[PDB]
Amino acid sequence: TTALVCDNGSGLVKAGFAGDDAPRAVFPSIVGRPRHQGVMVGMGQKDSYVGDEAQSKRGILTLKYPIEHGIITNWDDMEKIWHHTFYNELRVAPEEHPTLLTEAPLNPKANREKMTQIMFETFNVPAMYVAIQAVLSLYASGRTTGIVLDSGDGVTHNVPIYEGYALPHAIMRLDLAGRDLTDYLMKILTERGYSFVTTAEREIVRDIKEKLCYVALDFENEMATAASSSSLEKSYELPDGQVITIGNERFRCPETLFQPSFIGMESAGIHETTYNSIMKCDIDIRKDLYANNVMSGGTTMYPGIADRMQKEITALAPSTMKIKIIAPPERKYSVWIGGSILASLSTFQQMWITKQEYDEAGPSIVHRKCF
Amino acid sequence: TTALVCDNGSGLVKAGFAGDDAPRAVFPSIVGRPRHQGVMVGMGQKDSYVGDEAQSKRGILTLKYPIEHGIITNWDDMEKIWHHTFYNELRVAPEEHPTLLTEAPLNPKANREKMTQIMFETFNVPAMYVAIQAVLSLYASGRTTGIVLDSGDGVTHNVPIYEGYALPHAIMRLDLAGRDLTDYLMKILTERGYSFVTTAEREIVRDIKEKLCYVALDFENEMATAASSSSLEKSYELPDGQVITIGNERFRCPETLFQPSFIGMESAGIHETTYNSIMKCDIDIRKDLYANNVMSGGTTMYPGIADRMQKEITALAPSTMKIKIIAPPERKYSVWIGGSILASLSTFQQMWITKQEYDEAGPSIVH
Amino acid sequence: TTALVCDNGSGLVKAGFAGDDAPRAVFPSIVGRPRHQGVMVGMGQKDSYVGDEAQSKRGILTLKYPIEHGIITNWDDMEKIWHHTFYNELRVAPEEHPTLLTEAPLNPKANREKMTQIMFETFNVPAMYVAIQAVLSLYASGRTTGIVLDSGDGVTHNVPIYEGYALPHAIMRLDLAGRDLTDYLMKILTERGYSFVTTAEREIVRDIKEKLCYVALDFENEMATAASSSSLEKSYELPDGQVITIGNERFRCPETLFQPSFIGMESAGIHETTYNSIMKCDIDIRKDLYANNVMSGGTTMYPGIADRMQKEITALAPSTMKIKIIAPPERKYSVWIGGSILASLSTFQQMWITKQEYDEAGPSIVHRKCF
Ligand SMILES: Nc1ncnc2c1ncn2[C@@H]1O[C@H](COP(=O)(O)OP(=O)(O)O)[C@@H](O)[C@H]1O
Ligand SMILES: Nc1ncnc2c1ncn2[C@@H]1O[C@H](COP(=O)(O)OP(=O)(O)O)[C@@H](O)[C@H]1O
Ligand SMILES: Nc1ncnc2c1ncn2[C@@H]1O[C@H](COP(=O)(O)OP(=O)(O)O)[C@@H](O)[C@H]1O
Ligand SMILES: [Mg+2]
Ligand SMILES: [Mg+2]
Ligand SMILES: [Mg+2]
Repeated sequence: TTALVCDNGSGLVKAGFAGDDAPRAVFPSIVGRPRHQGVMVGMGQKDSYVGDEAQSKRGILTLKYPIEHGIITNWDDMEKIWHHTFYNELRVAPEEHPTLLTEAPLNPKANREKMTQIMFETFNVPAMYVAIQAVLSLYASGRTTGIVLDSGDGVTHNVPIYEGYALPHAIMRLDLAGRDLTDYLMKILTERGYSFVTTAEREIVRDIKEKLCYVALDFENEMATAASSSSLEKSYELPDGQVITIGNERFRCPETLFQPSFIGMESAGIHETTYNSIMKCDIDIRKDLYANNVMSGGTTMYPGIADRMQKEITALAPSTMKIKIIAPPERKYSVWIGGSILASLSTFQQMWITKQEYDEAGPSIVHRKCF
Repeated sequence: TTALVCDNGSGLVKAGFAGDDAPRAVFPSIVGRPRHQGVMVGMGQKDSYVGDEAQSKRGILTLKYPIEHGIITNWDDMEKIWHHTFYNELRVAPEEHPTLLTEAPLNPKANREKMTQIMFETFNVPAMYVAIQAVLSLYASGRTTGIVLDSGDGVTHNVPIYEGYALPHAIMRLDLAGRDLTDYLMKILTERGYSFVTTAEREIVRDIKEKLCYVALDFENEMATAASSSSLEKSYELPDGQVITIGNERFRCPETLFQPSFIGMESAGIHETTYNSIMKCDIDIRKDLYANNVMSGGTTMYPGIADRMQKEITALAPSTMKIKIIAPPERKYSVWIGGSILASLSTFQQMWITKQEYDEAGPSIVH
Repeated sequence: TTALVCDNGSGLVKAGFAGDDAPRAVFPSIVGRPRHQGVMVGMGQKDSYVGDEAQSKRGILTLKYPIEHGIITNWDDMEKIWHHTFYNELRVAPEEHPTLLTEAPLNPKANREKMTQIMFETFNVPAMYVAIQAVLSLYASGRTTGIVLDSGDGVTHNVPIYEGYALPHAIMRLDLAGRDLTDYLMKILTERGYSFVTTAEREIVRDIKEKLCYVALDFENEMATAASSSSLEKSYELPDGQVITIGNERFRCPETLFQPSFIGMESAGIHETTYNSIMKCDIDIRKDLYANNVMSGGTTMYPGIADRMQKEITALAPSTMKIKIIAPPERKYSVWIGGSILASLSTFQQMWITKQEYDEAGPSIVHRKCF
């Protein structure tokens, strides 16, 4: 009847119907299992919890993310998450509507192939399609030219597009993302005597990072100000009532996005990666790419990230270039919105891989490019 | 036919049938034997007395508690007490019904094993099960989350439970209990010239403690008030008609629960133990445990104990926490009530260790 | 004149002079105070006891460890222990020689800063330096490449080093150590009817653990053998003359090192932690790290721990890898020996933080990396 749009990013599922302005179902991509003792199957004791229900009882659970660095590693947990999305969150039969899924570029083929297998075997989905997230972000933005930097929980990637034409050879991928920043914050908080070792404490640290961290315009100046003043400190209340205080850490955790060497990686920063991706393109393309820099994803939601982005790109690029960072207030859902647009186009209706095609052709048809 | 629920705590047996709101049989766990001369076996002279019958004739008897600090030490006396419970108090064949017994955590394995041996050898019980008392107290309370402090005559223990899931690594046990308080009161009463040396006099002192003692909100203020006034004194009549007067002792005996150093123990108080047990749990569990503190047992029946409990826990915990002490009027029987609930659940019927299982597997199946 | 080397680990002080093969002063890091009654200040009644003197009279004392999980919590007791080390055990003025102290990685900054404050204020030490223990262990071992697992009373940590170059981003820390094992043994001994509640009884249980415990090669097989035989039981005589008998507990207490869930911790075992730390390193580093596994500390002194270590690491690693566990007979003092080597190098003489530097720069200079 109506197409389903589902952005299953690392640690977050956003699912809804095509034509809507926002998905109904937004929940963490986690599976929690009891910790301290075996499950009493005789009583009404559950052996697993999914999403917000797992978050509510995380104090006695071990939490796992089935998607890691954009690649699904535990397929049973992925099946359970999909089942809960379809029958518990969206109140819809999967066998009633076609599905549009999202994936990061430069992923292993088997990941997509097995995903299709599930979507056609466990669930009797009529038709399905998998799209790249950055293309959907540019679709949501409303332009046909631009270079998209999409950063989530597991994967950061840069994709340029000119006049609606893809540039596959300039796509760049980096494994630094929000989960690495959360781990780095857990490491750094031990300097003030705060210990977080478990997965629930990891969720607490992720909340702290989302609520207090920000990007500094100049790292050295901000470090000097934090060392010579107390105006940078902020307080946070723990679930048990204890209060912690945080200082320069607020701008040291996201600084890893521009200096990956903080966590021991040889790669360059996001600004350098964007500049290098632009310098791949033909000399007649670079100016429009400079004028159109598009951000999407949760990891781009740090305050001040756009200003630092534009400053760094202006430093790298010649002085005669227009440089614009486009950071909409609704970056987090941008990809989903793009899907909701793409599934609503009548010109997209040829993209649907029907069950005749999957059965006759096999898994390889998931790598087709109809266009 | 109908399950039997029996809470055999140190110095008190509470036995009844499952589904009832209270046990029929509540009596002391004592065995009394004649003191001054050998028993005239020729005449109708009994050589031993059990329970209330021993209490009635305690003036010529030496009294013994077969259970000490939650561990059975005299098995013949335990057998006699069980026999009197089954054939004299409850008027029921043990070989007719299954049995649910209670035990304190962190007890020696052999204690349970031998108990099972008795319940399957001397008495031909069809099936039996042993449960932890704090879990039964939480079952009686009606909640699924909370930390239970159970204190009786020999053992005090703290057990937290969250969403029905046990937390075995946070269980705490302390040997200070009502018997130690009775001994401390016997020691302290010598300051006013009152001497109690025998076991019957120990029972008298236990009655005095149960009838006059209470917990002070502030120990220093109460001591100052007692020293500067006579409004704290109370009178008590002895069995022979003599009258004694008691003062600050009324709140000094239970104060040992919060200051064990009064009796030479290095451990911390019950409030500190509860706080430490809570600080073991995961940071996402502690708030619900703060909101649910459950008391059970006779030693928690002192007036004002809940107020001092909440005040101390509020002092230790952060200011943003909800702290509640739940002290029902029927704490003394709470454990038993929990058993009466647990034995009545159809989901519990898989727990019964039948005689096939005990005979085929051996003692280890009790664990 | 001659540098002083002092390894003040949780519950044990090992102090001596640089250039020696072993410290003179080895004694517990405890402070004991009278229990049952107030101290008669009129008579010659002491109010506190330190080290072996506290151990001799522990029957009437309450004992405290000023260092807990590698972090100093009672600074007055630490000051008293340092004073007794300097003026009673080593017969040396602190204001005569420079000092080299040891610390675990990922500790709070304030701990080190206050330590320096004491070493420069209460004692007029000319110069001082704080070093990581695992680096000193590798220095003592004599190699330049290897991954060190150091486990003591409060902290276990893994540090890899390649060609003398540090790898700070692969350092791992765990709070499970010998004190937790002693507490677990105290818990487990109640199954046989043995009760130990006080601190002196804790010392007795620690002696029992040091004297009778061992690591089993296969836990399930050893449990089956102990259940089906009496050859595993051992006897121990208490100070009052009573004799206790111990069975499978001998190998159940150290098994917590490989299965932390025995005490309710979500973390992995020491073998899994070592494997994960190795899998951080670059693919060109891992083989040498496999060939060089170095153990140090008291908690690594259990018989059979090296065999279980090598078996587990062989199980985790590929079959083509050389895997070696290096467990010298003198692991307990290894860190100290490393210090005695490091303080004797002429190239180390630039490391000394002199009083000019501390006074002019302040506490922050304790975090400097001269190198
Ligand atoms: N306001 C915020 N500031 C900083 N980081 C955020 C914020 N909101 C979300 N994040 C981070 O974004 C990451 C993933 O978000 P998102 O990209 O929306 O989902 P997914 O990665 O599953 O596609 C999370 O790890 C989270 O920590
Ligand atoms: N009203 C009371 N006030 C103070 N203590 C009491 C009171 N009633 C009973 N006790 C004490 O409780 C102790 C044991 O009671 P209980 O816990 O019910 O039985 P058991 O310990 O055998 O399980 C006795 O030593 C008794 O002194
Ligand atoms: N032979 C042994 N077997 C098992 N454990 C030991 C042995 N010797 C010492 N230990 C343990 O090592 C722990 C600390 O020793 P060590 O690491 O040398 O000192 P520190 O931890 O203070 O640096 C103690 O808790 C002790 O129980
Ligand atoms: Mg995303
Ligand atoms: Mg009781
Ligand atoms: Mg050590």
